Amino acid sequence: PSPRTIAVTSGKGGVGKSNVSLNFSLSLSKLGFRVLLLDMDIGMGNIDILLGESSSLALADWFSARLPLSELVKSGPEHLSYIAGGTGAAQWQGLDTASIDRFLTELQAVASQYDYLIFDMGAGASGERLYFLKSVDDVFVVTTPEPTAMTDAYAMMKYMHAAGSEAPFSVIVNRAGKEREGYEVFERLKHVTGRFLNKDIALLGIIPEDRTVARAVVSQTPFVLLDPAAKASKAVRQMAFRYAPRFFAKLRQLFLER
Repeated sequence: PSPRTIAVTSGKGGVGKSNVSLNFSLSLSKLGFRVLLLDMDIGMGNIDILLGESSSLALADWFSARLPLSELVKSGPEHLSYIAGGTGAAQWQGLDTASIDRFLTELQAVASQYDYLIFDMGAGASGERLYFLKSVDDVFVVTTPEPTAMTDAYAMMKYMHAAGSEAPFSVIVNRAGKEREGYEVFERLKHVTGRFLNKDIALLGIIPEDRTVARAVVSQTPFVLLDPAAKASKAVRQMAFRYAPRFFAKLRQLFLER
């Protein structure tokens, strides 16, 4: 059995992506779906910190101390499952053909028990990230209305597209401030991807500037949980609501193309 697979990504940092990943994941879980969030980024502790959970086991431990993957699944609120990160580029580069198979086989065994497998990707398309971005069923790219964030979102989509990713691109405009600013960015992005890449892109949703988000992060309770009525919380809940009604093959093939 295979879960639907989503890669959440951005062009460069400073866009609030990981926070958006966790909150979106929780929302989907709140609908009733079995969700597994994998932190594929370089930063140690994020999901756990965001959940008030103490750091312990992480994906990085599968590399260094050869722990099984299944051993690394943790429980979140709302029956969300996750695996924490802290894996570096040097870890992906050193992989054996035998070790990649071990990874994909362990991952497939774990993931078979979930409806959605969500990858919280590190920024950009470099190295192994490209393989994941070209294997998943959906790619969510997170951006802000800030004109430097938008330029990086375009470069990012052009990259993924030029590199042969056939997944649908959906945009999340975070920190809008709105109301129509959220739309103006999207529509602008949409015109230029359509014209120059001949790639059609969807708008997953707009998350308004909201004080609840900073309160949520500093007090380590995810915003949707903390304040389901906040403007940001309603927004993210709507994204999950609107979104919900052969991954390992492509991924294997791409990893072994050398």
